Amino acid sequence: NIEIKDTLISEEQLQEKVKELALQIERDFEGEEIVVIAVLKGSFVFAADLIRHIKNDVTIDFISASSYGKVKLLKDIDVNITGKNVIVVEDIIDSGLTLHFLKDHFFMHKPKALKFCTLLDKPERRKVDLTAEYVGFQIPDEFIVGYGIDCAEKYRNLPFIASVVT
Amino acid sequence: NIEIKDTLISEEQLQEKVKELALQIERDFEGEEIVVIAVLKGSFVFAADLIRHIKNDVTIDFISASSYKVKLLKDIDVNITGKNVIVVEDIIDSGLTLHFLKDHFFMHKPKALKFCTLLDKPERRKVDLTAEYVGFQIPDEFIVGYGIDCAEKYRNLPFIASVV
Amino acid sequence: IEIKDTLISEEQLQEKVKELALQIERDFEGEEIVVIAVLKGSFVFAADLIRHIKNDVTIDFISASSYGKVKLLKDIDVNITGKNVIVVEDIIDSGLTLHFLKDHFFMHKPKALKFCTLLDKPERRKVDLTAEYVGFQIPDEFIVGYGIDCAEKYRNLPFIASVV
Amino acid sequence: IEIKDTLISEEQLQEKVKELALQIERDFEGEEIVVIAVLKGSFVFAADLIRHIKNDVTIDFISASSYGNQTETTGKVKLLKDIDVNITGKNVIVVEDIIDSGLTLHFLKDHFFMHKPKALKFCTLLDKPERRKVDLTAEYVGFQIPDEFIVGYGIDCAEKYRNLPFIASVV
Repeated sequence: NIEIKDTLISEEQLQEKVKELALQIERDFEGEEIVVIAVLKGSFVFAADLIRHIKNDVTIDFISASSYGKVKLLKDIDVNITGKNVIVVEDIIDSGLTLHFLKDHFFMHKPKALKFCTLLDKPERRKVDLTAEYVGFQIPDEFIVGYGIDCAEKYRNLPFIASVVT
Repeated sequence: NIEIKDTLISEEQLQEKVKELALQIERDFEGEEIVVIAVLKGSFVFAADLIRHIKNDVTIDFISASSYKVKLLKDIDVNITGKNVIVVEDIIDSGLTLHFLKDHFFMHKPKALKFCTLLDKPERRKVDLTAEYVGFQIPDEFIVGYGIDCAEKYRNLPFIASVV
Repeated sequence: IEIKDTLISEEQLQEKVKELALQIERDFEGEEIVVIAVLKGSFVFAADLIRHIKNDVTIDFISASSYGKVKLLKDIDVNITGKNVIVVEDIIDSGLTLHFLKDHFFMHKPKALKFCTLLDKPERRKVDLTAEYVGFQIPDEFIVGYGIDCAEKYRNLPFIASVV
Repeated sequence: IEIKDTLISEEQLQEKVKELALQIERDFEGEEIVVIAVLKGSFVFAADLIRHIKNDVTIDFISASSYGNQTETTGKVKLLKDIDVNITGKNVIVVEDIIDSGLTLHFLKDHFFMHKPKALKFCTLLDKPERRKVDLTAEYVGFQIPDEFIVGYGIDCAEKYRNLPFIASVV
């Protein structure tokens, strides 16, 4: 069985960091529209919170992919990102394989700018070069859950981020 | 050219009502697992806030559909057979997509299938459909915010507003 | 994976396809038909079958799989409401996936809904589902060819064969 | 919508399909091939072509939809159904009914190249090269047709006429 071990990032710490990241995004794209693309499923909570602190004209869409072995696209975007500022939102980036493929895919739409925003980053686990421009936290725990992130579809409802162990 | 007119439901009114619905849901399914299925795209904010107030074991998934009957764009991945299912929507107006989704999910043989909508425009119905959980019944006007768009705009407002 | 014995020759397939087409043509004389092919295997049979049908035909495709419950991967785009529908399959064994697909389509209120399969294995049924049009009924458990694969291979054989 | 004249008969189509299959066979002698058919209009042509190819063939399908105005000037399309099979390091032939402006297929070409295939070639039943808005030369071509509306052999006019066993012009 899997059980929660420790709280890694509290609800308050998460909201403070989301505010911090929204502010940086607002400054980096001051006076401009932004298109925010959330990578399903785990990033939806972070995205929901993040966009509510971004006051720019924001368009939101979702993308779904699953990798194997390149990467298969399950649900492509509907919105137009050609000539637009795009921020792709993720819960965690570790190997970076899926996101690297999404990056090339979005570049084919010829956006004005394409940046990646991840709540959590594990750069040490990279299998390809993919540097996120916005990173909430760098957390070392092996199995992380909460705030949209699951373990075997469980724990996405926690309002904080926790570690789990066997 | 669309502009915000008035705030219809404030950020605080929304969070008060979200807590109330969550408590209702927790009581209705006390001691049981629940599967929450959010109807994309506009329900994702409501869903994110709602599930954070539900302490039951929760599984979440998403469905995408559109009118042409209703066309299913993205079906669920999770198992709902023998499970308690709550389908979460931003607004129910005609009730058509949701009625179809109801028949669709019933084919999976869930233990229970309930609908939870933040907003309801009951004057807009095209088929009989009553959501078990309804945040607010509202006038039939154009609204935006809290996940809900007007031509892809305004989903980022933390409140619900009317537009003109 | 090696090919063993030819079970149904290219010639036998073509003779049978013509027979089924004639049957369909008389069952829907003077009427339009929507042919829906269940991806992927059935595309070859469907391509051949419709080319022998003189009626005005509309074609579309559906994709669905088991959860191990049938998951809808790709829904239809065309209007079948009030139309004559023939769902085309390569093989019907359990009928599970096609029974689900049958209720799904019925949600669209077609005028008629019939099933047409190249091969039928009624002895493998796990739900009642009778195909109105059936090409062959053979017992061979592992077959490839004419759209049917073994691990994605051999769909291109112009005949149906057993594999070892 | 009325059928004018038969442009290419059932028999003529099958003779060129056979010839294309032979070309493909000699170009990939001794190798596996992955054939990707672009839905929906290419399914008949694909069904016929693969049955004349002796190589180990894997088939899959891709479906894309336009974004509206932009697609007609940039070819940008949304992937509705992506491929399931692996094409990394594989010989890939993308099968189409018609190439006109070539904008959409050029986009799809870039998508496939992202999977790093060993080879990537395009095979179209019909070609209208004088309608190109981007450089895209199909390695395998059935026929050039003088810009009309044509139907049959998987190709529709408002979802109609895909079941004709021949290609015909339509008024």
